[PDB]
Order: sequence, then C-alpha cells, then structure tokens
Amino acid sequence: HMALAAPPGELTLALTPDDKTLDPASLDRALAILAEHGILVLTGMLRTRLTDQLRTAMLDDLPEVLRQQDVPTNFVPGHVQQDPPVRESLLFPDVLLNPVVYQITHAVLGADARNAVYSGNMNLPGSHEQPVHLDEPHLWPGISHPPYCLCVDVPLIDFTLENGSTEYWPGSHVLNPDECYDERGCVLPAELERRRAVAPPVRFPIPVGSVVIRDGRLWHRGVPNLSAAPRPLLAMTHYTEWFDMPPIQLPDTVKSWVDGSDRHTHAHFVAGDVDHLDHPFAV
Amino acid sequence: ALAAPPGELTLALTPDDKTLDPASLDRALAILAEHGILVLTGMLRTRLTDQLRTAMLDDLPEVLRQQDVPTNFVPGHVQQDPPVRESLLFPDVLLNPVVYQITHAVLGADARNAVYSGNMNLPGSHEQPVHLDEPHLWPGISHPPYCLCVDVPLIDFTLENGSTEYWPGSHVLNPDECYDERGCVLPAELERRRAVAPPVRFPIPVGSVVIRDGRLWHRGVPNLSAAPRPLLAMTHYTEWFDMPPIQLPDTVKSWVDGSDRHTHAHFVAGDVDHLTGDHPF
Ligand SMILES: NC[C@H]1O[C@H](O[C@H]2[C@H](O)[C@@H](O)[C@H](N)C[C@@H]2N)[C@H](N)[C@@H](O)[C@@H]1O
Ligand SMILES: NC[C@H]1O[C@H](O[C@H]2[C@H](O)[C@@H](O)[C@H](N)C[C@@H]2N)[C@H](N)[C@@H](O)[C@@H]1O
Ligand SMILES: O=C(O)CNC(=O)C(=O)O
Ligand SMILES: O=C(O)CNC(=O)C(=O)O
Ligand code: NI
Ligand code: NI
Repeated sequence: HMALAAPPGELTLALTPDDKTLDPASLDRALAILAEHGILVLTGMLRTRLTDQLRTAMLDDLPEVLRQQDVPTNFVPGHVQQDPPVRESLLFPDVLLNPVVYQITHAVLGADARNAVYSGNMNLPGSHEQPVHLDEPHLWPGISHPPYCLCVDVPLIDFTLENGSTEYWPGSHVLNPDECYDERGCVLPAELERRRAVAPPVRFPIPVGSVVIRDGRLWHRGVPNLSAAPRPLLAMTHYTEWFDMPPIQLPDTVKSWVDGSDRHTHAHFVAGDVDHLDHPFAV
Repeated sequence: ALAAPPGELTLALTPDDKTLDPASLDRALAILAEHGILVLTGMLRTRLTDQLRTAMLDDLPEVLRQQDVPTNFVPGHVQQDPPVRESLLFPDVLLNPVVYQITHAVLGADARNAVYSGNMNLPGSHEQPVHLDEPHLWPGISHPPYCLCVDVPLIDFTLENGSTEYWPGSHVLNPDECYDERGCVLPAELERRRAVAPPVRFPIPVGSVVIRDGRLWHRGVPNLSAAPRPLLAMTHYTEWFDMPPIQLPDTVKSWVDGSDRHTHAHFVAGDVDHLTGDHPF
C-alpha cells in the first residue's frame, strides 16, 4: 500500500460548509473522479457543531454496544457495526439530506436515487486488518455495468494512518472478472496481486468535516487502529430506486422534513423512539 | 402472421416433462439469449388451464363493474389478477420445475416470482402501442436480463383472438431516447428496428408457457373473436430487483415458502381480495 500525508489532489474537492451546490465545472470533475477512481474526498463540508454531537453520541453509546452478548463485527476483531442514534435531536438535514452529496448521487444514479443506510463503523484500539472486500457486489458475474450505489462515509474524528483511516483501491470499482468475489464480498487473492501491480492501494488522513463518496463496489479494507481512542465513522449508501433494500427505521418526529424532500430516503417512520442498539449490515 | 409457433423459438414438451436434459436446456437458453422469447408447448394439463380459464371468465363481471376499469394503454385490454384461493393455486403454475430450471440458469438460484396477474383481451379491443413491460436499468447501456415474463394462455391463442405480437431480438436494444415514461418504443426506433428484424405473431395452443425477457418489445392486438382471451402472467426477477410482494393466503404458505423455487410473497390470514387489493392488512 501507498501511505500518503494528505488526501491526494486527483481524488479531492475542497469545499466550505457554505457551498450548497457545485458549479458545473466542479460537478464535472466530481463525476470524472467517481467514474475513473471510484472514490471522491470532499473536504470542509460539515460544521464541527454537527460532527462534535455525532462523535459524542456514538462514543457515549459504545459501552452499551460492547456490553451485548454478541457484538456485531465486520470480518475481524475491532471493526464494530454501530448505528448512530436516530433521536430527532441528532438527525441533521446537512448529514441525511446533504445538498452537495445528493447533487452528485442524482447525477450518477438518477433523481430517484435514495439513501437506504444510516449506520456506522466503530474501529476499536487494537483492531485487526480486514480482508479486502466490496460492500455491495456487481449485479452479474463477468459483466461491466455502471454504478447502482454510492457509499457516503462521514468521519467523526480526524482519520490518520495511526487510528485506522480506510485503505482504498482506486479504479477497482469496474473490475468484475469471473470467480473474483466470495459470498462475503472478499476479493480473491490472485486478483488482489494482479491489481496491486497496476494500481496499488492508498491510505491517507481525512480531516473531520470531510465526506467520502465512493462506488459501493470499490475494493477497500478496515485496518488496525493503533491509537488509544475508538475511530467512529457514520455511513450512508445511496442506491438506484430499483435496488431492493430494507428501509431505515426513523422516528415520525422527522417525517415532516425527510418524507417531503426531493432527496429521497427509503425510510419507515415509527411512533416514538427506534432502538438503534444482531445487525443486518455486519459481515 | 404464421400458422404455428416458429421452430426457432419453440420447444415441444408434455406435462410429464419435469426437467430438460442439458442439450434441451442449452437450446432454450440460446433462444432466450438471441430472440428474447421462448415458446414451450404442451407444458400444462388442460385440468389446470380449464379451472383458471373458468375462474377468470367468472370474475370478469366484478372487474367490468368497477368505476374505472384497469386498462393497458387502449380499450379492451383489461388488467385482471387470477384468484389466489388455495383451490386455484397450482404448484405446476406458480412453481413450474421447467420454468424455474430456465429462470435459475438465466437469473440465478435466488431469482423469485413477484407477479401473479393477468390480461383479459375483450372482443373488439384496440391495438396497443409497442412497449416493454420492464425497462432497462440505465439509459443507453447494454446489460444482461434481470427479469423473465412467464405468460400462460388460458385458451388457444389465434391470429383472430389476439395472440400477442413479439419483436424478436428487441430485448437487447437500449439506445438513448428509445422509451417514453410508459415503456412505449419511440416511433423512429420502431421503424429502424422493423427494417432489420420485423415482428411476428403466431397461434399458441393452450397448455403452452411463453418465457420472454421482460424488456422484449411486444403489443396486445385486437381480439376479433366472440370470446374474451384470458392470459395469466408471472414475472421472475433477480433477488436484488425491488418489487412489492404477491399477497397469498397462509393456507399455501406450507408449499410456497418451503420451495427452492422462490416467490416474493406476503402470507395473509384468511382470503385475499385479488381484484381490488382492498383486504384490511
Ligand atoms: N459502507 C456502508 C456499510 O457497507 C457494508 O454493509 C453493507 C453490506 O455489505 C451489504 O451486504 C448490505 N446489503 C448493506 C450493508 N450496508 C459494511 N459491511 C458495513 O459495515 C458498512 O457500514
Ligand atoms: N407481463 C406481465 C405484466 O407486465 C406489465 O405489468 C408490469 C409493469 O409494466 C411494470 O412497470 C411493473 N414494474 C410490473 C408490472 N407487472 C403489464 N402492464 C401487465 O398487464 C402484465 O400482466
Ligand atoms: O470502518 C472502516 O474503516 C472500514 N470498514 C469496512 O469496510 C467494513 O467494516 O465493511
Ligand atoms: O395481452 C397481450 O397480448 C399483451 N398485453 C400487454 O403486453 C400489456 O398489457 O402489457
Ligand atoms: Ni467495507
Ligand atoms: Ni405488455
């Protein structure tokens, strides 16, 4: 792997939280980066007011998560599946219904594209190396097809090479040779080494306030958090209208602003509070 | 306009044929890949097709009595679901082993039926526009099948009584600006294709099953006979294509839910209203 000191210029668009919309040139560069590299880093998108509250809420919940009988874990120890709270006080339009994110996902997936994931990845101190995998598979084996899902990753602290910044395989989102992927979405080692010689993977720091948009088929892995603090990531995934997904459970206290929107959510609205803490998204 | 299903699209079976030998299966898949439509004659016993025909003709008054009659594009092409009473749900229709052999090979072992509907073509019906029933998943992109329509004629289909018009090889066409919001083929693309590969209509004997790519161009045509022409329709989809479930009574849950021939089904206590969809839960 290549270990960098900052998000690479070729993958990165610098914004402020005042940027409500990408100008045509910025939008074209964003789509060109997603098409070629399968991953786009957008710095300076979210106010620290929002990331502070989500960070606090997830670190506060983590004891109750680790106290459960069977801790939902992705592939290897230390990579915990943890939903952020879905209390009305912690559901922010600028996170769920971000105008820049939906401008990008509308242009790639269509105006009918919808968020169907409001989850998270808590990377614990002493975590192991995940196998390289994709989060969502190609729809047929041996076939080239365009994207149908875009993962939207929101770091809730500064990500470093020390504390488990995700490893990404740029351009891997279009690879779909026969016999490449097992039932867990893990990449066959023979294909890993072939690809490594043409386009090796990258790990880079990502400052909090950033949003990472990537093809859901991009090869990546969680890596060891060698720090003394848990590394929280909030995770969302936009899908085409026609991809079967269970709905996100949300309280009907947010139905007024979620259900109205031209930024679609596959949501089921519940009277009272949802129990956000046996997870369907843990592999 | 032919006298019988063309040999190039057709496999002749008996109702005893539980499973195709590898060579027959390969020919079936080669026909679906190239032409997008496969006619399987002699698949269903007249015992089963008689009961479904009777049940649908008996229900048609309740359909025609509604304030707005659900109609496909033009007059005479009525949408009518067959009954989902336990006495009229047949494994050899819902869970046909030959159909699922073919749909498993094209769509995967996780492919599932998500449609149990029908098309009642009335005497004096109009010409439908050429359309597809299920669209391509992206505009301007070539991709493999994700759904297979399974059409079961409930009487002999003839050129006179509205045997469906099919456009062989049309299932792979997805150029930009080809399809309107109703899945109708834009006229300029219709005529371009007509010059390369014109459509076909042929009689189909009752007992037959037609399997076609859900993207195949086709149209309902006038029924110029004295009797309504009932068709029972099912559609197999990949596991990952979002569809509402078929409402079924839990009296069939034992044999439907067990099966390695998947159905996207919701099982209900008591009877389903198949015409209005207007049962309480
Ligand atoms: N990037 C978002 C999430 O992606 C993966 O989960 C997928 C999971 O891999 C899929 O099989 C499932 N259909 C959806 C689920 N969201 C990962 N396994 C999750 O840990 C991660 O939070
Ligand atoms: N071939 C099966 C059926 O195909 C069409 O209906 C489709 C319809 O065209 C699709 O948009 C929808 N997603 C499913 C629905 N079953 C037709 N409109 C129906 O009349 C017919 O019974
Ligand atoms: O959380 C991370 O950095 C990476 N995690 C995953 O890719 C996962 O758990 O599927
Ligand atoms: O019933 C027929 O012959 C054809 N009908 C249709 O294709 C339809 O209504 O979608
Ligand atoms: Ni992952
Ligand atoms: Ni049709």
